[PDB]
Amino acid sequence: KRPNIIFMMTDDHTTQAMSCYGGNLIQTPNMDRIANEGIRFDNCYAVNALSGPSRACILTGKFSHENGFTDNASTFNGDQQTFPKLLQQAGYQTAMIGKWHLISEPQGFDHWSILSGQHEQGDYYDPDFWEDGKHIVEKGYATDIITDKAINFLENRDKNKPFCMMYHQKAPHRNWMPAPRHLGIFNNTIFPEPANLFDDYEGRGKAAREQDMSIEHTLTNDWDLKLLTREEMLKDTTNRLYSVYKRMPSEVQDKWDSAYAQRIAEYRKGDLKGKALISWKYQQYMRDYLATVLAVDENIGRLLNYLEKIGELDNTIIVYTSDQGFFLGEHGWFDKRFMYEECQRMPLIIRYPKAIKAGSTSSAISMNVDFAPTFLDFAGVEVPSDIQGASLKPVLENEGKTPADWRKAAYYHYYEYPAEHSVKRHYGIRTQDFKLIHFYNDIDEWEMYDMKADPREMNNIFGKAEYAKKQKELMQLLEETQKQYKDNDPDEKE
Ligand SMILES: O=S(=O)(O)N[C@@H]1[C@@H](O)[C@H](O)[C@@H](COS(=O)(=O)O)O[C@@H]1O
Ligand SMILES: [Ca+2]
Repeated sequence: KRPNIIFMMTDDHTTQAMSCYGGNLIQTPNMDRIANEGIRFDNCYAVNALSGPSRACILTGKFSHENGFTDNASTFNGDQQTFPKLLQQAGYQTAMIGKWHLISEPQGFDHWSILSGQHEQGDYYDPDFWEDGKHIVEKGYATDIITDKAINFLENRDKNKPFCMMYHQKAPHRNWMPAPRHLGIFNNTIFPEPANLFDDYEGRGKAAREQDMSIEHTLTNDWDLKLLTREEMLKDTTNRLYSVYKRMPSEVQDKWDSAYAQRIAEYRKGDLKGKALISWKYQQYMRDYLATVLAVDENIGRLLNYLEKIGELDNTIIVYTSDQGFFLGEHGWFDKRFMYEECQRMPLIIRYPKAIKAGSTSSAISMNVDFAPTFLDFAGVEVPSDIQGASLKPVLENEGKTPADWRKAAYYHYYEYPAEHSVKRHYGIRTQDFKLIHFYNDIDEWEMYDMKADPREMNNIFGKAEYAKKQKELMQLLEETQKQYKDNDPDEKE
């Protein structure tokens, strides 16, 4: 009678690249099936928009200052409480397959197979895995391999125990190497630009101006844009693009070279400069990012079809999300980290027909700390008091409606600075209609956005007289929220 769980999570996917979220860029039919047969959350947020921290928050139901894992230079204390351990005590068989990114050996999993290359980022081709204590190499393409490993786990499971499987893809993380069948697929496709692709940061503070995550300056010609021929790579085999290209089979290298020849010729013509060059880089980025997404959605389909074939689709809570969202050129950026909406907001779609009316939507403000208590609640396990999120069951079971007692803000705290991409440390709250942010290291600057009037977050209204009352109310809610979640020294002074 207890439901199975499959928790499907990508790395750096985002709502703009999902058709169920009204995106124009790509159709995602299998993700959309989950939404159309289930519920779509419009206001689910990561509490620290970085991979390792998000994964730690998901396992523990706790904010980063409680779970210990504040940045991608942390090691997860595996002795702490996590939902898979609790499910395993309750009689579930548990599995972890794909991107782990928590460094310590997984605990609470009957079976685990985790990407070990690139310091646990994984490789796209011929990925290394650490699997139940041993190193292996899997031939092929990661997005497909991870799905085959998931199916193999399910085929070989103890069919007298319910299962909980965490299925964690590498795609679509940088540097966006598509599957062989998708190489070159968007070479003749032009994607619409966001209206703020050329953002000059008027109306923002120092943090937006001082980042290093731009289309214009940060994307590299080799690793990101793929602008080397085979001949060029073979002359310098220490090249980082070559380090990942060389993992592809010969026939895939041939297809890659054919797929990128046009792009290389366009770059070598030497006529692209300034805004035109930024626009061209944007197209190349989107073509690679979106081509990489295609295999993710195909593989979700394979899992949905497998579950249906074995008669377990309706008896399984099916979740799809991404560790955080991602900038697809908005504000001129790629990457995450900021509390801005594109990357703070996680996709969250859930199918479970017993509980969830098909085609439901929710605006209930939800966080990645809510996943753990939701799974424990549906598994009939008492939710321990130290979990900081809340079960989503009351939302799920009432067509997505927001309970009267539901929280009024999502809380956010990002720590990783100085570091890659140079995003200042900050914390804040997102209410239904507003956002309040404090950047506190190595600047001291507040920002505030009216999300209904300014959904693209272009106009910092902090300190503007007409918002004085609202600003005070948001300050007060921020302080209450910090106290509630025990973030007692949020500026890290003591
Ligand atoms: O040149 S790369 O090495 O590709 N650079 C990427 C960054 O662009 C990315 O922000 C981090 C963290 O990403 S996370 O999703 O793991 O948090 O991972 C790598 O270091
Ligand atoms: Ca990520």
